[PDB]
Amino acid sequence: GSMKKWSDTEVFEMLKRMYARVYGLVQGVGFRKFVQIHAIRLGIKGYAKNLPDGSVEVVAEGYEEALSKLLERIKQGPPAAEVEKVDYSFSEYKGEFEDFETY
Repeated sequence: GSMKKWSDTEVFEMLKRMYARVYGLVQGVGFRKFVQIHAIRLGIKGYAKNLPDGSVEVVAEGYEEALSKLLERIKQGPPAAEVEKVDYSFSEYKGEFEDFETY
C-alpha cells in the first residue's frame, strides 16, 4: 500500500471569465435562462447579453470545480433552440460582474 499522501483542488479565491459566444436561433427561448439556473446554482457571476440578432454573447465567470460543472452542463444539455455554432472562448477576468443577469 501507500505511505505518502497529498490533497489538492478546493474552492478558495478568484475565478476566470469564460466568454461564451452562442450562435443560432437561441433568441426568444429560455437559453440564457437555462444558463442562469445552473450559473446561479453554482455561484457564477457575469451577464447574458442576448442582443436579438442570433449571436448572443455571455460573459459567465467561474472557478474550477464550479467552472467544469457550468461548462459540462451547457454542451451536454443544449438549449431548446437551433444552436448553430456555440464557439466559446476561455479567457481571463478583467473584473467581476455584479452577480449574473440576462438581457
